[PDB]
Amino acid sequence: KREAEERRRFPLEQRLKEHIIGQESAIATVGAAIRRKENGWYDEEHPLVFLFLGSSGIGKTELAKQTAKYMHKDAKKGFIRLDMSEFQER
Amino acid sequence: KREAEERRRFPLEQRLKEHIIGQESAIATVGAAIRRKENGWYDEEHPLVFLFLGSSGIGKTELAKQTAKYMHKDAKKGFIRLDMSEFQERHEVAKFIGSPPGYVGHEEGGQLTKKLKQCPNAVVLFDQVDKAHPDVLTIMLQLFDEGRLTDGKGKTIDCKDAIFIMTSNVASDEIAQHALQLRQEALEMSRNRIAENLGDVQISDKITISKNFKENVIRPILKAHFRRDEFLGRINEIVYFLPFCHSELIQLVNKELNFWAKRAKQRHNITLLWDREVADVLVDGYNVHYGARSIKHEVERRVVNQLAAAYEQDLLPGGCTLRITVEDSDKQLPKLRLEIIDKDSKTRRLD
Amino acid sequence: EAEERRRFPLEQRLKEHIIGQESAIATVGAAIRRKENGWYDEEHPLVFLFLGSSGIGKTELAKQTAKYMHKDAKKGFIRLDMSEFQERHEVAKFIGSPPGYVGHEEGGQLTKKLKQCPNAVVLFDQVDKAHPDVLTIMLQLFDEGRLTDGKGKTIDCKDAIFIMTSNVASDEIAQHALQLRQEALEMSSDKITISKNFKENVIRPILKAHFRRDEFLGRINEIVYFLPFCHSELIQLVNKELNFWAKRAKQRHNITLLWDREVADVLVDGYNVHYGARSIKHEVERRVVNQLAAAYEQDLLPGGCTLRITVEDKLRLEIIDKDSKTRRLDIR
Amino acid sequence: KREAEERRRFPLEQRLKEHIIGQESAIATVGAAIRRKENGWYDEEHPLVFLFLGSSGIGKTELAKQTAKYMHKDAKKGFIRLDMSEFQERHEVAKFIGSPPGYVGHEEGGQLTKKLKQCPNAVVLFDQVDKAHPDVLTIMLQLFDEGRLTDGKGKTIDCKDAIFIMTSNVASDEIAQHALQLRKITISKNFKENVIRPILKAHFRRDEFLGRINEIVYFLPFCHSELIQLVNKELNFWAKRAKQRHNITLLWDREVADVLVDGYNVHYGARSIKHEVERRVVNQLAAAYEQDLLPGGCTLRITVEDSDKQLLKSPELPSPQAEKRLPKLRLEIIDKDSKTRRLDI
Ligand SMILES: Nc1ncnc2c1ncn2[C@@H]1O[C@H](COP(=O)(O)OP(=O)(O)OP(=O)(O)O)[C@@H](O)[C@H]1O
Ligand SMILES: Nc1ncnc2c1ncn2[C@@H]1O[C@H](COP(=O)(O)OP(=O)(O)OP(=O)(O)O)[C@@H](O)[C@H]1O
Ligand SMILES: Nc1ncnc2c1ncn2[C@@H]1O[C@H](COP(=O)(O)OP(=O)(O)OP(=O)(O)O)[C@@H](O)[C@H]1O
Ligand SMILES: [Mg+2]
Ligand SMILES: [Mg+2]
Ligand SMILES: [Mg+2]
Repeated sequence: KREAEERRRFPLEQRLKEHIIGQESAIATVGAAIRRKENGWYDEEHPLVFLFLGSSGIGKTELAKQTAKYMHKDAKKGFIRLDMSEFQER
Repeated sequence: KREAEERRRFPLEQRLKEHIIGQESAIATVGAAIRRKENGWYDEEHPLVFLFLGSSGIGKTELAKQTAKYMHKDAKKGFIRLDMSEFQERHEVAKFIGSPPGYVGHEEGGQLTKKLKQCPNAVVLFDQVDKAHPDVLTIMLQLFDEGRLTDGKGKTIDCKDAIFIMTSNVASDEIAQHALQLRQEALEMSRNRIAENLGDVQISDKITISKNFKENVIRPILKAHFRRDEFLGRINEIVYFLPFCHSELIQLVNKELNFWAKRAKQRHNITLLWDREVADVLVDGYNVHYGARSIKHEVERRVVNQLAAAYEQDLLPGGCTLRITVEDSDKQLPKLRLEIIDKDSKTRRLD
Repeated sequence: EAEERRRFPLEQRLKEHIIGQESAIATVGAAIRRKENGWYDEEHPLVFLFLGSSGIGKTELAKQTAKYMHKDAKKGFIRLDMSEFQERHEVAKFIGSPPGYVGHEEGGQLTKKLKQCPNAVVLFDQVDKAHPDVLTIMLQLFDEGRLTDGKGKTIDCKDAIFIMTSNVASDEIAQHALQLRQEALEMSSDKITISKNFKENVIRPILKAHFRRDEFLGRINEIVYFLPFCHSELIQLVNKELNFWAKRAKQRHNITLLWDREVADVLVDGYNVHYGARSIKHEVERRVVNQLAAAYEQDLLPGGCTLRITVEDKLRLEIIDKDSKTRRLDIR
Repeated sequence: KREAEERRRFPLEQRLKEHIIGQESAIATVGAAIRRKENGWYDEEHPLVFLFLGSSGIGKTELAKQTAKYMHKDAKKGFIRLDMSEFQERHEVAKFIGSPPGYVGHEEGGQLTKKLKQCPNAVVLFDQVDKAHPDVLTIMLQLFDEGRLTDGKGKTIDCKDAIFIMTSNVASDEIAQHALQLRKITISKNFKENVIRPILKAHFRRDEFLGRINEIVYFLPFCHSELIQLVNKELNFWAKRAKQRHNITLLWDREVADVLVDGYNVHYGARSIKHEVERRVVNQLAAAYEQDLLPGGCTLRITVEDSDKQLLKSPELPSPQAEKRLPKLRLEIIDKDSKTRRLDI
């Protein structure tokens, strides 16, 4: 019951702005969609599917890592990273 | 007898229509085939098999799911969902049937074999059947033709009265393009008939694909993709899924907003209302290359983010009434705003 | 004897000897209290299935329970390890050999142990590792408490208590507790509760994918879950291990040991989520006690002295004299 | 003459219905075969064979025990129970016959041989016959070839007047959903022919063994009204135990029976409903006595906690991360002033 009050105290838009500066539209979009998920006002029958198009080394992996760190205390188990460059063949 | 009276009263076609919208020819074809099977005289020597052709957003898999909801009360047991996406190689056919003697997993058997062994009358759905390897369709040949499947242990399973549904998405661009061309030609003809004062004939809203199109362009595309004419020959019904109309788009957005309002009323007891310009704006956020999924992921970026972002500010009490309106500053161009209506018909804007 | 059980309920003894698991201890205590009141069905023994991760305390809970019911564990505690019973023929270690064969006169091991004490608590430890056929052997032992030996003899154990510890559905409940670690700790008494529909909608597919028999799971009376350790439970575990070592030192050579509130944080920092209480146990055993043994060989610890564990501004052992002067110990 | 008079007065089906409920087709079938036995109009050269099939906790082995109790007053002497679970290997067949003359323990003989020598008319229950090796049952039909088994010492035993009941759990699934799809409700003959027969012939691997069986008996899982009747019978049993041990009278509502039938699993059988009765009613029912909150002669009623009633009356679909709380049964001492006194420990 205290989780909504904690997020009212420190929203993830401020946490992500502290971690990553710039691209506040991306921060606002991911924060709004995550807020819909974690509030419960979200269709559970489909997962939350983000696509990020960016330049090389702009902080997208850092953004997803900080999102997973905010969502889960353990980022070793609560976060999965996969490199699609290795998976060329079927 | 009582099941016959239930079928005569409420067929599956009304269940499909109240569950999913549009697709009247598709619902007619599938319900007709179920009508032939359930009437107690269908040929048990061959099972019913369907191939669905349509674009990305149109619910072919949703239609199959509601068909299996009709056919069996247990969706988890009587309905076997099976994705063809992970059957991308020839050795993936092992997962279809099992393993030969002397190999690992031979004692476990195969997945579709034992799942058809548990119930023979199952609705078996193959999602993305065009995206599997053709040598996996090769084993689907003798499954569809006579209803017999051979296990890895020598067991033969009769799926003789089963129903097989395949969902594929090849030739979707050509189907959508020709449907758009037919609809614009019919709209030009109907507008010319309106301007020439012909309104005494009931212009029914049903535009159908000819047999000549079905043989001339769709058939060589299917023959080039599936590369076996016997696989297309075993399929009993080929069912097409036409792209959504404008009134179908309106019906879809009201169905989704009614789902949201029903969820709010049965979870937090909040009533919400929409206007005609709001619905027109929500139809305007549609992508032609997709379908209902485009609406299903733009409503939350247009509407439900403003509902959820208002919800941590404690601005939505119990039993309150909300109305969504097009923005008066953005009526010229395009955003939506919540507006809580009090008992004295006064309106409050949510910041 | 109601006065003795009112003086010492088993929940007090269990919390005295094992920490955490406020729901599992209460569940086994309620079942044992139902046995103690004399209103259990006398035809059916008690069967428990423990679901918990590594190093949580299931085997220790069974050992402490059987220490309560029977004073001697050599007679009243029968523990069989299912790590032997990986094959189909290992069944013949329960019952005797068929007549005319090798070891037929040796008899059944479980029948002999149940004949020595029919009231004895039986622990089927690590029933994950058993063959599925051994499960069907002890099917009748859970159904009626009656087992037939190889000589035609038949033993009755209707009054006995059957405990099984398992590892099969240990991940998922932990994952469930993961959201509870983000809910019950953020609910701030406060408790960690496993939902009632979980045991029938998700756990039963793992139990059916592993044990494969409906009758085996139907014969088990109670399914007892074990939850992963929280932060305060890890604090209490660190203080319990340090108090065990301090009590051992005071019993052995009268050596007083002190740790502040700040010391336990760097010991909780040495913890694996995949491991359990044994990780904290041997981390305490390695980081602290090795310096104590090295000082005890070097005659640097006379009896009656007071020692303090201090975090570096390493866990340094500092002698505290009566004049409040810290003295570092130089260990070679 | 007295036996025919008591068979006319109290046939065994009424005693069965007093002891076990439901399964009236199975009760009628086994009872009719026993009526064929007890009037003397039965062929002695083929002793009566029952093959009981059902799910777990559906009513098989307790029915076999009640048949043993009806025929034999001394069940420990005149009723032989063999668990086919131990006979998972071929060499466990040596348990049946005893040793050859000289090998380790030879004069002991088979346990079946001695137990049928002591009573040739004893009812014999091979229970969980599906747990046995396929080799073992290929000995077993010789015990139905002429009703004779030969010991290693040559001590042949004649058991013409025996009743051979084998319980199993083969092919119980589609039998259970076939009984579910029909909601007297009995199994059809077509389902007995084209479903369970090839599975039985393939599992036993010797179809002459299926030739040896006189009657295949099919059990069906529980409907709602008989599940409530199980709740009433179990609370009657526990209240009767409280009367003959401490003089405690219990009262339970129809909402109480609805709550206890809400906690039921189909696959686990009546053992699941028995465990949830024991974990909820008996638990606080004895926790009150641990504090001596129930004096002798007191009268109690069972109520439900008020929170979960409004959840039960509204059947809404829950989320996979939702937590469903069980309705909690509370004890109330019902006073003579038409007043209730709750118990909170
Ligand atoms: N006509 C419709 N009426 C109602 N809902 C629909 C309709 N079309 C699509 N939907 C919704 O959008 C979803 C899209 O369909 P679904 O994901 O089941 O399969 P599909 O679109 O046939 O698949 P694919 O990606 O292979 O083309 C449905 O689950 C449903 O919620
Ligand atoms: N809750 C606990 N409180 C205190 N000490 C504990 C607790 N759990 C475990 N320990 C300690 O750690 C040891 C490890 O436990 P034990 O050997 O009984 O197996 P377990 O935790 O049940 O796991 P496994 O399934 O691997 O047997 C115990 O002997 C005990 O010393
Ligand atoms: N006819 C019945 N109706 C309801 N419950 C029953 C019935 N017979 C038995 N039970 C319950 O099920 C338990 C098991 O019964 P029993 O040992 O005779 O075997 P079963 O139910 O026929 O099947 P299984 O051998 O597969 O366990 C009994 O202890 C009793 O609680
Ligand atoms: Mg789909
Ligand atoms: Mg332990
Ligand atoms: Mg049985």
